[PDB]
Amino acid sequence: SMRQREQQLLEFLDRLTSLLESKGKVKTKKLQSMLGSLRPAHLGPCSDGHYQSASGQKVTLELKPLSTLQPGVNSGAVILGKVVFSLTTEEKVPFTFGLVDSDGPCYAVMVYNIVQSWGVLIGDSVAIPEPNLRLHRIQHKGKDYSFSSVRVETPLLLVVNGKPQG
Ligand SMILES: [Cl-]
Repeated sequence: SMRQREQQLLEFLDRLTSLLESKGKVKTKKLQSMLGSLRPAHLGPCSDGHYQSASGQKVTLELKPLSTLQPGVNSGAVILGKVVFSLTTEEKVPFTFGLVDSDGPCYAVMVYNIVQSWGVLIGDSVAIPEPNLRLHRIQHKGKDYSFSSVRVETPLLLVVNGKPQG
């Protein structure tokens, strides 16, 4: 049997893994036009060369594909993608969305600590400085999930359509 918290969490992972595989059921033509609309300018101030690192220092960031992210904190990198779906759990944590930055696979992004109003729309550009990639391998209650997520500490770190969120 399952209790309520675990049941809705497994439901969420079911939906998330399905949405990642279908890229939010967004049609190929729409995906290509979304991807075509990505601009270097959408990095916003991450581009600047005077981006203030979370550990204190002023560092320069390099745009890299999602597919090249390594587990853990990807120091000195930034990623830039298009939103193809969003969802959350019954507990409204985390705020989760899928990004594509290429013709290859979609990546989940999980955003924590949303205090004020926040969200993103399908078709938005999102830049994530120094992304923290987690490689989930979950086996629980006869279910099995294997997917990556980028853990975002606060929305304030993100750049959306080239506008810093903080
Ligand atoms: Cl949502």
